[PDB]
Amino acid sequence: HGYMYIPSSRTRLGHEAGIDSCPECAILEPVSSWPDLDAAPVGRSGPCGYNARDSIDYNQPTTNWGSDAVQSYSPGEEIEVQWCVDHNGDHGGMFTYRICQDQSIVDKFLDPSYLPTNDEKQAAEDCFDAGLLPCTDVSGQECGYSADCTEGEACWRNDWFTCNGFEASDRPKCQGVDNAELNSCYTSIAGGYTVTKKVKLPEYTSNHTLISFKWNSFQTGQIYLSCADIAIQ
Ligand SMILES: *[C@@H]1O[C@H](CO)[C@@H](O)[C@H](O)[C@H]1NC(C)=O
Ligand SMILES: [Zn+2]
Ligand SMILES: [Zn+2]
Ligand SMILES: [Zn+2]
Repeated sequence: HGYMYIPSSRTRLGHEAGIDSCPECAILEPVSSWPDLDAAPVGRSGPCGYNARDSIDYNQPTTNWGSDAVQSYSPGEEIEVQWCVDHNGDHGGMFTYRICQDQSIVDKFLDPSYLPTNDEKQAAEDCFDAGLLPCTDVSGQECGYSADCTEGEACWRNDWFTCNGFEASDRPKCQGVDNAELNSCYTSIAGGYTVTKKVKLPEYTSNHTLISFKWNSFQTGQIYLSCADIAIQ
C-alpha cells in the first residue's frame, strides 16, 4: 500500500484534510499488474486513484485538492519525487512518474464540476504513459532492472524505477530503497517509509498540470496510482 508524497499528491491532501482515513489504500484491483506494466485498464482508478472505502475519486478536484498547483518548478528541472509505502504489505515491484503534455486532456481532471468518465480516465492514462519520466533522464541516477523480471518480459525496462528484491537479506523491498525510519511518511495501517528518487521534468510549461505516480506489484495483481497538481513555469 502506498501513495505519492512529494510533491504532495491529491491523496496526501485528502488524508491531511481529514477526509481519507487510508491514503495508502487507493488500489486498482483486480488487475494484471505484471509483467506487462501498462496493459491493464485503469478503470475507475484513473491516473489519480480511487479510494474505495471512503468512495473518494481523486480524478476530480474538490475544496480539499486539485484547485491549484501544490508546487511550482521549471522546465527540465531535476526534482525530488517521493512516495510512501506502508510496512505491512510492501512486496516490492516497479514504479514510475508521468506527465501528460496535452493540456486539454489534463483540463478534464482540473474541474471541480466535472467527473471524468472511465473512457476519459483511460485516454488520460495513455497520455501519461506517453509522458513517462524515465529514471535514466537524470544523469548519474542508477537505473537497474527488477529482480522479479527476466529479459524478454514486458517488465524489462529501466525507464521505470524498481524496488529492491523481495528476497534480499539486506534492505529488501520498496522500503529498502531509502532504508528510512518508521513513520518517515504517514500511513494509516502500520506506518510508513519513504521511497525517494529524482526525475527530470519535461521541457513544457503549464500553470496547472499533473504528475501521476504508478506502482505495480509482481506477486499479486495490484496497482497504486496517485497524482499531484503542479506548475512548470
Ligand atoms: C500563467 O498565468 C499567467 C497569468 O496569471 C500568464 O502570464 C502565463 O503566461 C501563464 N503561464 C502558462 C504556462 O500558461
Ligand atoms: Zn504494455
Ligand atoms: Zn480551476
Ligand atoms: Zn490538447
